[PDB]
Amino acid sequence: GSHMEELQNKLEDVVIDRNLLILGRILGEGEFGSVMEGNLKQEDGTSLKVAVKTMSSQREIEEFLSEAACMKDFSHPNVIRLLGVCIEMSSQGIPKPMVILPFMKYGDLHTYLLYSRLETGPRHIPLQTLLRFMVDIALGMEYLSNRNFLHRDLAARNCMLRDDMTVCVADFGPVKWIAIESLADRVYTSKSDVWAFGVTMWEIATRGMTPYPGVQNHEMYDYLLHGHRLKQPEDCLDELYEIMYSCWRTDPLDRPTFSVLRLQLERLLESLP
Ligand SMILES: Cc1cc(-c2cnn(C)c2C)ccc1-c1nnc(N(C)Cc2ccc3nccn3c2)o1
Ligand SMILES: [Cl-]
Ligand SMILES: [Cl-]
Ligand SMILES: [Cl-]
Ligand SMILES: [Cl-]
Repeated sequence: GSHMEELQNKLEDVVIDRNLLILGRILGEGEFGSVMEGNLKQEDGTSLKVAVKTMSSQREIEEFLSEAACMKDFSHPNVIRLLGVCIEMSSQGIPKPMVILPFMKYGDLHTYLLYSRLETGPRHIPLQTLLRFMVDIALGMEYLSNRNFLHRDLAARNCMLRDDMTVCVADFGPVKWIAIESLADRVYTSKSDVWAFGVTMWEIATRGMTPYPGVQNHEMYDYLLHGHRLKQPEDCLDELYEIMYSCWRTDPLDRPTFSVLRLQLERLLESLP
């Protein structure tokens, strides 16, 4: 059919030949995987510097390729573009899937904010620029919400800064970013992503503070249950705080959409001198 034809087209696009990729040094290395430098040889002869994220039955491999094929299709300047996938195999017979991404030398937004409070790192980020990060994230999420794609792990550490200082959402799926209903019922909608966006806005306005100082992760459900939310950052605009506070309304139906949030943020940014 057409649904099957559309899937088969996407699956053709996503896979990269292993010989077109050259691996470099290890950048990061945790439990779930490793991030590495790479070179990707392109159609025009020249090479491109890339980031390579390396991630066990073939059902999960087909599921990975299917999911990768969907993400490959995203095209928006505030959503990270998946360049493609490679599947290398181990000596034991376990497949190692690899995800190829544009290299972003400025790194993740959370680290950038924290560095901005240190002498050697980037200089003090003014209110206009912090709000521009929030607008950029809202635009990326508005795009994903229109395609009925849930991010699931939205946070400042999963937003990446491009060379022009544009922010894009990345690292698609952290107790303190999860909505109250998603902790209770184990269910996740676009309004759960909106909650996470509010928490991400708070990270940006505090220049990288961990959410809910003095509240443990195991204490989080009961804390939210009694109506408590993230406190207004020092020297935060009342209008900005009202926007992020609207993201944490108890009833998910009362939370605004990403399009509504994005307009409110652009208007607030335009009003600043
Ligand atoms: C988009 C994306 C998708 C998947 C995924 C999960 N399941 N399937 C099927 C896929 C295709 C996994 C990871 C990502 C991703 N997004 N961002 C990053 N990283 C590693 C952050 C990064 C990016 C760029 C960068 N440059 C220097 C350092 N950097 C660090 O990883
Ligand atoms: Cl990108
Ligand atoms: Cl870039
Ligand atoms: Cl801090
Ligand atoms: Cl708080």
